[PDB]
Parts: sequence; C-alpha cells; structure tokens
Amino acid sequence: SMSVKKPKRDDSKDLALCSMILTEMETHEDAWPFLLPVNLKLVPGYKKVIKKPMDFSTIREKLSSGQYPNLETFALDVRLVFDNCETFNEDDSDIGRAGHNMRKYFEKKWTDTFK
Repeated sequence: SMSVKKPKRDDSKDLALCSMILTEMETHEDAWPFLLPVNLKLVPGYKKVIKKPMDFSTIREKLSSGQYPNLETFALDVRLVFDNCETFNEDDSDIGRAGHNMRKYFEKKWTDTFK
C-alpha cells in the first residue's frame, strides 16, 4: 500500500530473456502454423470466430517496440496464440498437435527461466 512495498524482484533482464524464449519458439520445427498472422482473406471463419488473432511475428514486433509493459503481458500473448489454435483446430490434426506441443514447450521454458 502507500509507502509499503514488497522487496524489488529484479526485472532488468526480462526483455532479453523473453526475446530468448521467443527465439526458441520461432525455431522449433512445429512453429510453422504460428510464425505469421493467419490470412483473414483466405481462411474462412477465422475473422469472425477468433476475436484476437496473435502470432509469433506480431509478438516479436511488439517485443522489439516496447509494447509489453511487463513479462506477464508477454506470456498472455504467447498463450493467446495456443488458445486460438485450440479454438479453431481439432486436437487430432497436424496444427492442433503442433499447438499442444508448442504450449508445452513454452510453459517449461517459462517455469525454468522465471519460477
């Protein structure tokens, strides 16, 4: 509260570390469905159904331009990518499997780097 603060957690490396994680996600072999924004002209249903599209290139641009205020807003956008993928894709599809694999991969790196 006013004039009463928990001890300062060092966040000075968060930007670099989120960039490293994102690089690892970009280079994963199962990243291909997620590298670029879904083409809203060419994929029926996407525009109406997925209210907040997100992809790794869009996260990279936000990261590089100071549009994440803290490491939690970064994780929210990464998870949005996978939540969108589960909304639109069957679990038993190449893309559906890719999204589960990538979510697992991300959540481990996240825990190991920050928790």
